[PDB]
Amino acid sequence: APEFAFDPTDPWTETFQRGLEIAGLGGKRVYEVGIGTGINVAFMLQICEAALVSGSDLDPRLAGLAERNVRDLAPRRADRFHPVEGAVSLIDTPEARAQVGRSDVIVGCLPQVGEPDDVRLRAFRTAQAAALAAHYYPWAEFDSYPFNSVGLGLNEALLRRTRATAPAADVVLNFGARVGSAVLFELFEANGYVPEKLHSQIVLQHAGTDISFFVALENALAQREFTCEFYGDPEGATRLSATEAQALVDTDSAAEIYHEVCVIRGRPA
Amino acid sequence: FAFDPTDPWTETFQRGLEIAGLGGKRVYEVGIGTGINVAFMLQICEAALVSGSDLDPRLAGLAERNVRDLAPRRADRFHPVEGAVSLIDTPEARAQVGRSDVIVGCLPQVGEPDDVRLRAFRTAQAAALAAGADTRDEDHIAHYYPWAEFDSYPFNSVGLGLNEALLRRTRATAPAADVVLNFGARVGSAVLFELFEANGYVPEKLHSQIVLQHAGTDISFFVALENALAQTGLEREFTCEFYGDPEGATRLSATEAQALVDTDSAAEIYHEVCVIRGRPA
Amino acid sequence: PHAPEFAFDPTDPWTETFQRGLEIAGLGGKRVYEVGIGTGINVAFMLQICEAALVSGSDLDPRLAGLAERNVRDLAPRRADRFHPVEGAVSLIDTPEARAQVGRSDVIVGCLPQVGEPDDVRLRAFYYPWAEFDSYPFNSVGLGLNEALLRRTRATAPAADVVLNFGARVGSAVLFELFEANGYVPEKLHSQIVLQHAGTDISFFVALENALAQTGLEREFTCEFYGDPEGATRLSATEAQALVDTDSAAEIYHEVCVIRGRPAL
Ligand SMILES: C[S@@+](CC[C@H](N)C(=O)[O-])C[C@H]1O[C@@H](n2cnc3c(N)ncnc32)[C@H](O)[C@@H]1O
Ligand SMILES: C[S@@+](CC[C@H](N)C(=O)[O-])C[C@H]1O[C@@H](n2cnc3c(N)ncnc32)[C@H](O)[C@@H]1O
Ligand SMILES: C[S@@+](CC[C@H](N)C(=O)[O-])C[C@H]1O[C@@H](n2cnc3c(N)ncnc32)[C@H](O)[C@@H]1O
Repeated sequence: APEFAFDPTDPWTETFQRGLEIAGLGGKRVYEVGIGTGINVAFMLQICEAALVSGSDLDPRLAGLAERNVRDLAPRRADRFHPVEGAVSLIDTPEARAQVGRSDVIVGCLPQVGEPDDVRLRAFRTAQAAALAAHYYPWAEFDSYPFNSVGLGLNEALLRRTRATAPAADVVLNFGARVGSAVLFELFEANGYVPEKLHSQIVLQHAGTDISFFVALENALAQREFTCEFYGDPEGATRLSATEAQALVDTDSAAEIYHEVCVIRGRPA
Repeated sequence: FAFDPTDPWTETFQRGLEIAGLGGKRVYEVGIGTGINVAFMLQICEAALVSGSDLDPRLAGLAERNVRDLAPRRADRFHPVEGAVSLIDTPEARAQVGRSDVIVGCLPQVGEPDDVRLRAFRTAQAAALAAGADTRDEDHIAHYYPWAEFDSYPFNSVGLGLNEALLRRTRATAPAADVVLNFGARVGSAVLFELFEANGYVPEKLHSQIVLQHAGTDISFFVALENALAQTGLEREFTCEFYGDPEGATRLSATEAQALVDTDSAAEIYHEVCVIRGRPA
Repeated sequence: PHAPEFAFDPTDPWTETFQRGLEIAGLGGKRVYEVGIGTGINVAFMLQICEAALVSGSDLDPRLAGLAERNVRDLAPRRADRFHPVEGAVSLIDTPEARAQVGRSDVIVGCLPQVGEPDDVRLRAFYYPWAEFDSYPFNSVGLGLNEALLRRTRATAPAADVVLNFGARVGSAVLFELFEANGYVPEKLHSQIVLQHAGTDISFFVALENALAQTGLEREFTCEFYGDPEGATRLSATEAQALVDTDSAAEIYHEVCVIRGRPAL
């Protein structure tokens, strides 16, 4: 796969697309939870050579626009994109579940604590500008889930559904990794899946990003000590806890703070 | 057959069961009590077979007599499981649940009517009197009705730990069976649906009714839900579903609801009760 | 068929309880996997006393599989050929090798870390993964690591029994719910009253008694301690701390018990 194809403006999407390539979707039927404006669908179809891509989104206008972008960005593969229409939260319509049940791989880069602070505004404008062009939501809470203790409730809710509807399907998801890979792997093991980390990158966190959640979390987990994972350099050589990274920023407003993003595949037994 | 407008929670449950499509099915009810729902499911719903159990060991025998009177024709077709059965936690109960197409229940939950235990007490001793026994006041279950072991459940945070506990058991023991449960909906329909989705079931709301909550009902539990933080310690949006009118047109938060009763202690406050069927994939 | 009293561990009442439950479990002729093999004594016990057909297992520390192998060979030479440990640093069963073995096992067994374990077990002299299991619903009673194992055993070996050793200060209703919440029908195979080491911290259990329910909201809950060794006189966790306060050397007891979780099935 060539370098040009991975999103060059958003490291999270880039991390997610380099992992989808490594996942090996060629000839498979894939389902994307949260297609948005379909750029990832175009990528999976044109670059990963997926046989069939379906998907849905919470906002029901996006399916229309995803199709449009796919026709424009992957015209020779566009006929293989069959979105599920409607306002679909996770996979919660009969239509969505039917297609999920027929999928080999379910993929998603889903809301989570630690996501870029501007991702919602971005997503919203993105819609509009395409929704002709040529406010919700509402991004739910999923507070009941055990792994919402580390900000991953929505991702756990999806795994509960995937296991039930498509028990033999892989599930490939993108994650901020400040809580560490043991926690990330536990999310999958708790829910019937063997995790494999397909890919990871050190990414720059936007200036002014609030990391108070991660500082509080690592205070709560000490008894060996648990520490959140941040980095002081883009090579990820200088390690920092949430507390040290916040301390750095308290001093120098312009301090560069880095963290990992990584794609993990869950595979059932 | 009258519905008894005195007990809207039960009326909602039974209307839901009628809609669940139990005809020719084999049903297990968790918490049979004196068997009124059993008789309803046999006589009105036309279930092929009904079984069930109760935490109070004295109720299966009493329920057995009672359905005989209530539904003399099809009073067999009812085979209760004996003993003090919590949820379905005996080998006889599990064996019957494994053979059932549908498990139904109107189970203890935060937000249940405050007079629910007194009503069950009175219903049992009424039943024992119709059966011809002049008994002592031994128609009340004592400690057990435990809550502690259900406290760890994710959905215990919204008062439904016991219901989630049941879903863990029904999925394992009868992976193909529907589970049809009655709920007070003060915590919201979306939360009630997540209870099923989180545990392997696709929920469908069979029936719902707006019901008036008793004047002295404390609702600070639901107010606290609206002020609590997420598990993350970050602020959370959470709005409970109350209403101001018996048609359910005026919506009210728990905070809003508690304001009115602070203003006018006599104010009427309503909420939804709904029957939700969980269906496995 | 004499009771093999000689064979049970005389040194550790927790291990003694485990082994007594393991003989009651009926492992004869079966394929058994032990999480946390340690030195291998339990394996030797299961081979030589329980007549397991085959035994495998793993430990978090990769230098212990070899040591276990050594002691199984020295303690059960004529059965040690039935021991096939999984090498490597294996947390729970989280390698492909471990997983393949578990999937072929009739029974998974373990005496796993948990809040309330003796303070000295940690020391070796021969946890540590822990934070990742903080989110489990039963970590509220200090059993999150055990809950994590039950999530894996159900998925990897949905037909296998799981036999686990437990301190029962939180009481048997809670211990049984850990299994019922996770797809297993529990059965208490064996239990004993043990003496907790003078000076053991039970702040955790006192906190459980003074806690508002998750709701929450009132919660009436009492831990199970004992004042004697026959478990005749009951004590709450608060009452037990109170005594340790009155006496530095007050003797405090609690139950240890072995529970088998059987899928249903
Ligand atoms: C902006 S992305 C999530 C952020 C993530 N950190 C990232 O960079 O990819 C959100 C997309 O997923 C969709 N989405 C959000 N919540 C969803 C849900 N619960 N179910 C399905 N789609 C959802 C949104 O409509 C939007 O198209
Ligand atoms: C307690 S009521 C609840 C009724 C429901 N809230 C309503 O308002 O209509 C239902 C029956 O369940 C029984 N019950 C209570 N706890 C139980 C448990 N853990 N397992 C089984 N049955 C139980 C009670 O004896 C009673 O007979
Ligand atoms: C802490 S000791 C057992 C504590 C237990 N409560 C007791 O009283 O015996 C755990 C044994 O299992 C192993 N072990 C500890 N944590 C483990 C883990 N996360 N996965 C697999 N084995 C583990 C250790 O090497 C040790 O051999």
